This record gives sequence, C-alpha cells and structure tokens, in this order.
Amino acid sequence: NLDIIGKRIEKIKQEHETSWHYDQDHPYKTWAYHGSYETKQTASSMVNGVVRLLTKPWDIIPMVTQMAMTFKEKVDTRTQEPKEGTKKLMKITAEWLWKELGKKKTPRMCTREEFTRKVRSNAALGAIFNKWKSAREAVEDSGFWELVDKERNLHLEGKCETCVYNMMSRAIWYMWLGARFLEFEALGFLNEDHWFSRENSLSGVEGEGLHKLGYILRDVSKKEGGAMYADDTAGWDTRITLEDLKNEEMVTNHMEGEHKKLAEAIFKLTYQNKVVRVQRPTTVMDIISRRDQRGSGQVVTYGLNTFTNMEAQLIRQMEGEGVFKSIQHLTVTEEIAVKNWLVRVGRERLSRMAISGDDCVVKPLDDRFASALTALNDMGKVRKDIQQWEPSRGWNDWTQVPFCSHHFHELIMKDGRVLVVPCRNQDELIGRARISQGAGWSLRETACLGKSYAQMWSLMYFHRRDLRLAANAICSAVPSHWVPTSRTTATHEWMTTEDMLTVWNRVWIQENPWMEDKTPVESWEEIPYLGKREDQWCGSLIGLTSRATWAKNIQTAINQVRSLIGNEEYTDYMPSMKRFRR
Ligand SMILES: CC(C)(CO)NC(=O)c1cccc(Cl)c1
Ligand SMILES: [Zn+2]
Ligand SMILES: [Zn+2]
Repeated sequence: NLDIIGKRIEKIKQEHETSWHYDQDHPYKTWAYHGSYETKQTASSMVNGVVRLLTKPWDIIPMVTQMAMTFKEKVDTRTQEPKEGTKKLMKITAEWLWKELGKKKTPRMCTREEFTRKVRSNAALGAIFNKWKSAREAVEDSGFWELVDKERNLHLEGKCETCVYNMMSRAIWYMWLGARFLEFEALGFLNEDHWFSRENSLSGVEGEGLHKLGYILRDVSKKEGGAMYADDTAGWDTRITLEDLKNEEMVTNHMEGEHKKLAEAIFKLTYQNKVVRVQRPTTVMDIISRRDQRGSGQVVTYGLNTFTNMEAQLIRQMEGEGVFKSIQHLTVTEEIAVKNWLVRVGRERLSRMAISGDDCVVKPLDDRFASALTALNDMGKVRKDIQQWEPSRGWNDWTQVPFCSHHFHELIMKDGRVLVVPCRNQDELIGRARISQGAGWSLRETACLGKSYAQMWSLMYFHRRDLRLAANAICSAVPSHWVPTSRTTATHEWMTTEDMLTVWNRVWIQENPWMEDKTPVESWEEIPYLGKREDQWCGSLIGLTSRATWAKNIQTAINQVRSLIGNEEYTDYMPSMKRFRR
C-alpha cells in the first residue's frame, strides 16, 4: 500500500496545496480514495463531409445517422480471489506458456531511438498535453530525457514518483509520455518482436490482418472436434485479478540485468499498484488507487490480454477433457497430469484457438467444453449475455462465427479460386467512415481520411456492391495524388498511393499462402461479389429506389465534391465497374 503509491500521492498533493481536501461524499466503494483538488475542463465525434456527400441514401438510415450523435459502475466493482486449485492451474499454465512463447524469441529493452521514431510517425501511445505542446516536441528536448532518467533511476531503486494514470464498456488510461516510454522500454518487445504472431504463439493473430483472419478460422474448422465456441467476457479489463497480474509478471523470469529490474518495476509499481486521476462533476479531480484490473498502455494491454486469455482457454479445455476434477484443490498427481497434458498436447490445443486480446474462438476436442464452467467462472472471466451455469452455445459453421467484430464468407471467383473475405453489417461500415475525431481538419485532410476508408473498402469489402461503388466514387472525388491519412493508425495495406488493383493482387493472390495458383487478376470485373441475397442480408441497399438513383446519378455526386475541393487533378474510377463501362 502507501509505501509504494504515497510518493506519487504526496507529489500531487503539493502541486494543489491550496485545494487539497478529503471530500466525505466520495462515490468510490472498491477504489481506495485519497483526496480531491480543483480543475475545470472536459471531444465529440465530427462528420466527414466528403464521405457523407457520397453516401446520400444512408442520410435517412437511423443505424448510420445515430452513430455520429452524442460503464464506470463496472470499473467500481471487485473480483473475488480464485480458489487454491484454480491458482495452481493458472501458475502451472502461465509458467509453461511463457517458456513456449520464449523458445524462439529473446526479451530485450526497446530504445529511446525506437520510441522517438514511433512518436514522429503518429501512433496512439495514449499520452497527455504541461511543458511541451505535443509528444513530437518533448522527444527532441533533452530536458524531458533527464525527467525520464530521474524516474528510471527511481525504478531501479524500486520506487515511483510520476507514473500516474488519467481516466477518460471502455476506459482509456493516459499517462505522461515519460511513464509511457518506461513502459515501452521494459515491455514493448512483446509487440515490437511479435510474441503473439500465429507462428510464435499458435493461438495468436498479432500482425495477421483482416484478410487472413477468415482463412485462420477455416484452418481451425478443419480440426476434428466439437462446435466452435466464441464466448465474450463481460468487461474483461475489470476481471483481471491480482493473481492474473502475478502470472503475467513471470515474463521477467526470462529477462536479465537492467531489463529484468526495469520490467519488474513496471509490473510492481504501475500494474500491481495504480494511482489514477478522475474528473468528477460534483468539477474536482479525485486521486484513487487499486491493486487489480487492467490499466496499462493499450499495446501492452493487448499482449497481456492475449496471454491471459490463451491461459484461461487452455484451462477451460483441460476442464472439459477431465484433466482435473475440482478447482477447490489440485492433488499432487493432478499437478503432474496437468504438466504432462501441456507437454504432450499443449501446442496442439493452442492451434485449436484464435485469440485477439479478450476475443477468442476455440474448437475443443468435443462439446464437454460447453458445460466446463467452474475454472472459467472462478478465474472471474464471466461470460456476457448468458446465465453463469448455462452451457455455452457453439457454432456449427466457421462462416457464422463472430471474431474481431466480423464474420467471414467463402467466395468463389469465376476462375474457381477461393477467397475467404471479412464482412460485417454494412450500416456499421458506412456509419464509421462518416465520422472523424478531433478539431482543425482542413478540407484536404477530411478528403484524405475519406480516401483511406475508400481504399480499405476496395481491399477488404470489395465483395459488397454498395461499398465497391462508394469506394470508386470517393477515389474519383479526391485528387488522384493526395495521400490517404488517419489520426489513430491489423496490417494497413490500403494506406498507399499505389494503384488499388496492384495492391489487391499482392494481398489476395501473390502473398496469400492459401492461394496455390498465382495468376494475376487483370481487372476489377474478375473480382466477385457475395450473392445478391447474401449482400442484402449483410445490409446492402441493392433493390431500393434510393440506391438505384444514387448509383445512376453518381457522377453528379462526384462532381459536387470535386467543385468543393476545386481545380485539382482527378481520375474517373467508375468505368472499372461493368455498368459504368459504356
Ligand atoms: C455489380 C453490378 C454493377 C453488375 O452485376 N450490379 C449488381 O450486381 C446489381 C446492382 C443493383 C441491383 C442488383 Cl439486384 C444487382
Ligand atoms: Zn514510475
Ligand atoms: Zn456478411
């Protein structure tokens, strides 16, 4: 307790010595509260006018239009300590999993050099605004790095002064850039060196890309076994126990020298003890602490979520296979049985899963998995939208399984070759592309964001009639040489000024390991769509009068946007489609 967080608390007290008060009407039950101080401040979602002017039929679809308008009583909950048999299952499985992940990888510190290059190319590293304006400025200034140095030497001493979270079914914990650097230095290797790649972790999909995920789910479906299970956890980050954080910290067992101590201090001082500042309107700033739950950078959060989810799902598989009888207590011989299962079939059982942070798909050996709930519930990974002891509903067809907010279609090209394509309700895709984040967008920057969405659609969603047409319209309405942009940057092959047919051929044919025949496609007309009825099921407006008028008059919409942007060099991409081609 206060010996580890006090210094951090003491430091904040003094910067607001005029305003410090132990408010008695504090709303916190499960967070330790410390004090309050005076502040006064808050970033709503703005509409992309280029995408909206080119998707007029959706102006009257509430599922699209409502997306642009606008639980902290789940963060203030507590997770019971697992039973002794559960804690043993988790510790044995975590020990074994870090060894497997480490067999072909070497833990290493990430560098000021690597950190500097990340900030100078815009990655959402979740920092705050003070002394320097942006992160770009702090990184060039040697004063900053002396702050980092002081904190760094404080960590080697097992102490912390400035690593404090700022809060804002989502919760984002911004720290100052210095704290983020020290996190990245000690634990960035997990992401930077691809510890959760499918090649390295067997269950993971890190670096895989939305054009690979459907092929991966179809490869899992080829295994002998039961239904495919895709249970979502209710508020995964809030159900991370202190026992989970201690099994995650065992990655330090594989480190040496400085790195080992630096990583040990991140886990001890920032993860297993947290200090947070929350805006309360009653407007003050509350300074609260707690030991458990997930609160890290979103990239470290992704890798440790993937790790702990792999662990939890292997234990649920052990339960269904009868490896252990009860979570109350493992016998001496049940421990050897669990260890022996991992050594004997552990890698096979990892290959039966696709895991992306808190998101999983599992094809177990058989359907006993469905009712194997004791370890899963006792680890605190309680399933969403089903009763605690009700058996899981599995999927019989890999094309029906939800994963990473998508489902996947099998689509046969006129030449017989097989595409496995990503898909989701088309209202969600159009409604997201109509939204921008942040202020001070020029018309050119708004246009370049519209172009990024359009090129993603051409590469990922070419099989949806409305999106291939709207993508062609946007690429025709934006100057040909203007470079696609984003403010928060999966592999993003659509972020390029290369010809989109050339990118399509590289991604779906040349570099696709599931495609044996490498014959390039010569035009967009060789590239198929879903069946007309399947396109409607997944939200297409084909068949509506609004959509027919929009498609027929599309050059008028394109010309409206060209007239707003002005006298620039444009290309007509509409004749790439069979029915605008004379
Ligand atoms: C993809 C093309 C341009 C050519 O076949 N159009 C369609 O497939 C389409 C469009 C509107 C309505 C219906 Cl039913 C089909
Ligand atoms: Zn610190
Ligand atoms: Zn679909």
